[PDB]
Amino acid sequence: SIRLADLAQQLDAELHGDGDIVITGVASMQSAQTGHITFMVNPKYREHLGLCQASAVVMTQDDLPFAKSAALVVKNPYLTYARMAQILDTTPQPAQNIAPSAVIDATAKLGNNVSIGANAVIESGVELGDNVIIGAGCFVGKNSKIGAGSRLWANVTIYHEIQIGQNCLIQSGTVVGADGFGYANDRGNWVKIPQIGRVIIGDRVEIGACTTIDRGALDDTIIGNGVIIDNQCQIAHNVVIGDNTAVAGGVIMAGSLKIGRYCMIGGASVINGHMEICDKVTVTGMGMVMRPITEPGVYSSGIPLQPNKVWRKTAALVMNIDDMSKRLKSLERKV
Amino acid sequence: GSIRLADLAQQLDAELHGDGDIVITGVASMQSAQTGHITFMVNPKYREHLGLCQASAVVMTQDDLPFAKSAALVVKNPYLTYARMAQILDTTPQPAQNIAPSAVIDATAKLGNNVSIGANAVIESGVELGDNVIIGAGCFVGKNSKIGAGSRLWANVTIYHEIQIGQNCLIQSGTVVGADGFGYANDRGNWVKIPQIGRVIIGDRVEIGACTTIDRGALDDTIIGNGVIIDNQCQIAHNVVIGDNTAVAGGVIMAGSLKIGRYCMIGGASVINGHMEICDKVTVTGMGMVMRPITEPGVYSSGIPLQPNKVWRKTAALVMNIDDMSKRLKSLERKVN
Amino acid sequence: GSIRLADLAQQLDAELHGDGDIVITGVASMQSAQTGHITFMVNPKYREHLGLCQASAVVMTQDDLPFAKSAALVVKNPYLTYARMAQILDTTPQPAQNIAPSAVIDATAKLGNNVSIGANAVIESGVELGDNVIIGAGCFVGKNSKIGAGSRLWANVTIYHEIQIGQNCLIQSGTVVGADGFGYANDRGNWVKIPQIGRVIIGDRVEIGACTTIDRGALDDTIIGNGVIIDNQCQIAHNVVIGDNTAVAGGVIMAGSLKIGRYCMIGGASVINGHMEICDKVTVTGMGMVMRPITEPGVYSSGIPLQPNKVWRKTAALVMNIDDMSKRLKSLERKVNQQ
Ligand SMILES: CCc1ccc(CNC(=O)CN2C(=O)[C@H]3CCCCN3c3ccc(C(=O)N4CCCC4)cc32)cc1
Ligand SMILES: CC1(C)CC(=O)c2c(nc3nn(-c4ccccc4)c(O)c3c2-c2cccs2)C1
Ligand SMILES: CC1(C)CC(=O)c2c(nc3nn(-c4ccccc4)c(O)c3c2-c2cccs2)C1
Ligand SMILES: [Mg+2]
Ligand SMILES: [Mg+2]
Repeated sequence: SIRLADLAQQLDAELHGDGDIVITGVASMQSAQTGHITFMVNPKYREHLGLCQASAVVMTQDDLPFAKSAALVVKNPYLTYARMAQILDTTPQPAQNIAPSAVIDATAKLGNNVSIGANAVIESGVELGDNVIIGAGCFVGKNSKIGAGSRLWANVTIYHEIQIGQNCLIQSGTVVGADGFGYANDRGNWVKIPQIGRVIIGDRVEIGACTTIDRGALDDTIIGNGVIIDNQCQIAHNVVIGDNTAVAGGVIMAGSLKIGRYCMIGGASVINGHMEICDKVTVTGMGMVMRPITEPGVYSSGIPLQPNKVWRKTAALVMNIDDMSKRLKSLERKV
Repeated sequence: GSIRLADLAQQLDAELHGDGDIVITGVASMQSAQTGHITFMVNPKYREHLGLCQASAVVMTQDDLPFAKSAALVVKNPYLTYARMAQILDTTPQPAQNIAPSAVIDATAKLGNNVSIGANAVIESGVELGDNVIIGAGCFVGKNSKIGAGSRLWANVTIYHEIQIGQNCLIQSGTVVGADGFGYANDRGNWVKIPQIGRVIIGDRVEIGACTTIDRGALDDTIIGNGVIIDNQCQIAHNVVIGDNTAVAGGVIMAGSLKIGRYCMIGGASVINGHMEICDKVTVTGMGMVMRPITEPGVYSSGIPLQPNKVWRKTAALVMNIDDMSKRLKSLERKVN
Repeated sequence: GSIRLADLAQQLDAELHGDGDIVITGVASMQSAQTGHITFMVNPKYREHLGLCQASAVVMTQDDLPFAKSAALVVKNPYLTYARMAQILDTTPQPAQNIAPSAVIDATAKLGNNVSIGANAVIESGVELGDNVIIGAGCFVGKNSKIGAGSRLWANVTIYHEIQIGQNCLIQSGTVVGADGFGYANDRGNWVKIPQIGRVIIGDRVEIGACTTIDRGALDDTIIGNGVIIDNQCQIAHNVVIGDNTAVAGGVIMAGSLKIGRYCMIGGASVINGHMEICDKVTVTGMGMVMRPITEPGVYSSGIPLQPNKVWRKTAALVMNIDDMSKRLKSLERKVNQQ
């Protein structure tokens, strides 16, 4: 709980209203009650701010006339919302102190104020930086290193020789460092190629739940600083992802793809390997990426939904489009 | 547990034709059935095949009965009766029995009657587990979460904090409920985390497959209606709402703030955009590319299916250049007219 | 782990050119290799670059040998020799060693010789673990399941009940074998669960990646043949049958009751519908949308690739209206036919 004046100061916002108001938490505009701070970005909500029951509303200067409550004026309400939600965050920590049921190899090196949850398993040679938090049921494999401030939720699996930077966050069920999909072929028989590269994860990386990031075959899979990766993603061996790139849920990336900085990969896209995508590329959802991308911009693929009766005709005509093409050429020749 | 055929027929509301004293030990497919097994016939083309089935009894319709070569249970709906008798004769174990000494249970957790918790499961402060709840081995249930009576988690399920799960739910292994939604503000190209302080509310009789992820809401909640069934490896983003009785097949990806109505059917591997609505009674066939809201009930589809690679090469190239084909068509129309 | 180059050459059946007494300590890429490392060359474009490689030895072909600037192992197939030498020099640790005191093992479980069970793993009643089986930390192995000799599970793998796994398999973390198939009946508008009482049978030498799910069958079994390799995030539905030596790349979804033959290659993110068969020696390229049976071997493909968004918008609009284009083409043909 925090006085509105003090909150406004920490957000570098201009206060319009009683600075003595006590703010206890953040809420959506439709759910906000007395004690809550909320925000608005869409001008459509201006007309009904009189129905919002928040104690304060983060808004722009052009919104201030429509205010029906204390208001904090800022240039970017959504970014200010991110910041105030962090000040008023209620999320608990994955663990506190070291649980007696945790199994920690005696050669593990632990920094100051490391927390390890119940039944977590820490292997030999592991290094955990200051303030690292390991959730219940996690596994951290041999000689892996987790930088200061990084946090793993429950039931995360980190394999051996993995490097994670500072202030990272990994959600439950994620697996970092499994074998890449590497095999030779000896007369129809698959021959396993041991995958003895690593994963290097930079600083301030956030990884979602049930995402898999494979280790490299010889050299490393590399995740840049500030990257965010959603749930159910697959990052194959020797993929390199540049700083501040965002990957939405269910994206599948094949081996040895290189993605630049500040990219945005829409959910359920499929990115083929041994190719590069330059900085500042957006791929919209379900994008089928087969070729390198060398110019920044927005790229898309796929034929959208239709009523089933219509789709049947659309698909049949497309599958026979070579015959249409030939008939068009014949007609041009005749005319 | 074995049961007399007459007693089984009674519990199934079926007309017994044959020896009610036969002892049934389990359910089997028609081709696999042996003595002591009960099976079922849904396809009347197998009528001439019943003499090759070695089951002790067969569920069938009244029209099938003249063709029987075994004791028969006559019902209106053999498939539904099979579902029911397989529940009566189910061999599936429970995820746990009693409370394992290796489980780690906070002193403030509130356990109802007849709760079972498997080895090395971890139960946080404030958790409430209703009567007859079963938590499998290695699960994690986070702070203040509530799981209603009769619900069951298989092994290695993760439930985060402040999650509400209804009665008689079933969650398969590897599933994660309540992780942070994909919420970040952009500050000059750097991502700023938005804490996700909403929850997940799961209704009654919900079934969730393995390695599915259901994220908590940003402020308000992600909501799963009653009777919903969700298959393996689906992604349900923050603040998605799924209406009662909707079925979501395997591998479906949903973006944030999608609302799906009641009684929908979402085919496997579909991809659904966020911040929009799908009305009641919508079916999307598999691999559907759902970009826009769906405002009318019925069946919807997308995608260009497989061809021989040599053929696909031409199809893909021609579609990619379809604007040029369109212009050539227009030009030829003008030249002819 | 270190080995004399001469001894390594013998084990690889390679012709040594250079000092057999060199001590090799590991494998590395050409770019990263240092003293004590062995590397390999598959692309003759790097011949002019070998003076920059600081490996102690390089695996190459006879045609490469005049370009060597180091000890060389000459072979017919550098890529396969690389696979074999990486196994000889593998640094990958085991998922576990010995039986962890924190493991929870039912009294009726049967263990063979030299079994290792990692910390906090849970082994149910009736489970059978063969000789040299390794179960990683945090695994669950359900009632009456059987894991054959030499098979290994990494950490946090879940095996349900009545599952059978053969010899020398390897399963990566987060994978779930034997969950309920997606089976339900309909009672006047309510879903009714169909208990899934079939099993999963996994053959010998199967490798399964991470966070893959393989559901048990409804009555009869889900079957994975010998030598099959399956990547991460795959979904194998109830009653799927996969034939020997087939490869399934990452993120593939297979619907119920699909049968896939032998020596198939299923590209990443493909979607294969059910109640149908794919014959032997079929390749489906990435993101393939498989709606019909495949009865002839060969390569099959689907999907319209990426374009710039403004171009895509026009492509998509024209395709969605292709029925009107077809009607206009037929009308024009009639006019040109003088009808
Ligand atoms: C890195 C984050 C990010 C990358 C790219 C974009 C570009 N915007 C889109 O691609 C919008 N979009 C669609 O048009 C259609 C395409 C056909 C399939 C269904 N559908 C989509 C499915 C999932 C997502 C998705 O993952 N999102 C949307 C909210 C945030 C994540 C988006 C979409 C936006 C955001
Ligand atoms: C719920 C039910 C008892 C009935 C049902 O309708 C259904 C079922 N199983 C499915 N598997 N797949 C699937 C899975 C993987 C890849 C491709 C497809 C579907 O699309 C499925 C559907 C649906 C069809 C159309 C909309 S939902 C079982
Ligand atoms: C099994 C093998 C040793 C050889 C192989 O054939 C193969 C391999 N790795 C792959 N990754 N992806 C992939 C992954 C993610 C997104 C898109 C594509 C494929 O499609 C892959 C394929 C195949 C190509 C065509 C059919 S299978 C390695
Ligand atoms: Mg997918
Ligand atoms: Mg323990």
